[PDB]
Amino acid sequence: VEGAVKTEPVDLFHPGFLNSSNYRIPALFKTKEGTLIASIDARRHGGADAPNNDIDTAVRRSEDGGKTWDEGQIIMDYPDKSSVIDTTLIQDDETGRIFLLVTHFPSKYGFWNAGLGSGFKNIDGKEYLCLYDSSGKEFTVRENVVYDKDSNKTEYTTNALGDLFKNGTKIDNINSSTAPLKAKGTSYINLVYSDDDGKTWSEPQNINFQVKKDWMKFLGIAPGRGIQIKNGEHKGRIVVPVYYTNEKGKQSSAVIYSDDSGKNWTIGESPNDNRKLENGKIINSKTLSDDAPQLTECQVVEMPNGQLKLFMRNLSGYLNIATSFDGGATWDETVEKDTNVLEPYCQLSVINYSQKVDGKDAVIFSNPNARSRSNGTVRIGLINQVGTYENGEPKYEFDWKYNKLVKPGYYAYSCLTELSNGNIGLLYEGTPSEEMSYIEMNLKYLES
Ligand SMILES: [Ca+2]
Ligand SMILES: [Ca+2]
Repeated sequence: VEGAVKTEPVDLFHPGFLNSSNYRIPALFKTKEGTLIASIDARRHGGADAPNNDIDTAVRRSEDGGKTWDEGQIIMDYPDKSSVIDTTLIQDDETGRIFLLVTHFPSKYGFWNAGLGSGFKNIDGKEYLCLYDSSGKEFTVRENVVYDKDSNKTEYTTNALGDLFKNGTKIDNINSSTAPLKAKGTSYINLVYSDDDGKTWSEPQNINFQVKKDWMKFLGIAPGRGIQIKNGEHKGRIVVPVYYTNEKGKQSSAVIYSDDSGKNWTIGESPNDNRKLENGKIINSKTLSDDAPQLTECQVVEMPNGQLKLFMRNLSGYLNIATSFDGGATWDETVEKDTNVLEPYCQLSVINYSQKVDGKDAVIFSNPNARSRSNGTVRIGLINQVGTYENGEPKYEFDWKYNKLVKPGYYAYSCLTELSNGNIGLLYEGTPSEEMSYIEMNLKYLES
């Protein structure tokens, strides 16, 4: 239609960019200053997941609304097949700080073989990263100084990137396959930040000691974006979707969040905690022993009153949606199955939209609308209150009134953003692990 915009795809990441053969896992975010930040996994040895790769985090920026992009940079790169995978972007609008979080594994580890727990030990009221020698003896890192099990200082120190120094000389890195002292082989959540609109980034902080429980095996970022709550009693809270496995390997979604501008973090309950399944069975994420109720990668949006909605990858074939009345600390016992939205067991993107559509608050959604990773479709969901819960809170559901096919054929992970002009940017996996495509769309197109 006249005035509709759907730009021809640009390969924002592609084989050879930053000398990486492969790319996967898009994240896309517009900063308060109007800059677009795109992050991605630079998968250097193919498209495979950790541990069968060496994966770094790459970032590109656009200062002109996505028309042109910079030359890129690598912002986290560990040695020897230690990988960072699955990025997410969020900003604290009060401080202008941008956050990027990612999952990190030492060499040889990934989802399936992750060890239990955080990899930290409490010594006299502070958590310290553990290191292990060849015989399995346990050491702790205390303000970057390595102590043995009898609390004697050793000759070793570390840095934030895991380099291992003997008397001040680098000898290895605690994430490698050869270091004489190694971190526990498990997942870790890393956090970096930028105070200059994404041009430069801090070195990673390992926040596992705050967010990973002793009974979790894997805990990872659910890739895409987070939110900062705009309304109500938890205004300002930074919310970052995650998912984890228990000791039996079964997956449940949650969010981690910060009320102090990213300094400290907490993990909330999963929607699988005290979940009431369809016919009344009650489950918990710690004890879940069946595949069918699993909840995995997810993205979160906010309702007009501040209520949160967690949209989740799951095994039902359809979108699942959880509701939180308390800023992501806990979820209502009922997970909605929205049979109007196919979910082929793939990551999805959902965002709030800043203007009403047809008189209603709205969200924008992207996923493969099929029983396979194909038929990539962007939707506009209109929020409607459909009643109240027994506790008197509003109950909201979505009217998926506008649904537009944007990518025939292959379509896997994706990430949306609203642009400064009110249009929609989208970065998507239109190939398995090679070209990652960016387009801009307007609502005239999406509603046509
Ligand atoms: Ca690397
Ligand atoms: Ca619950």
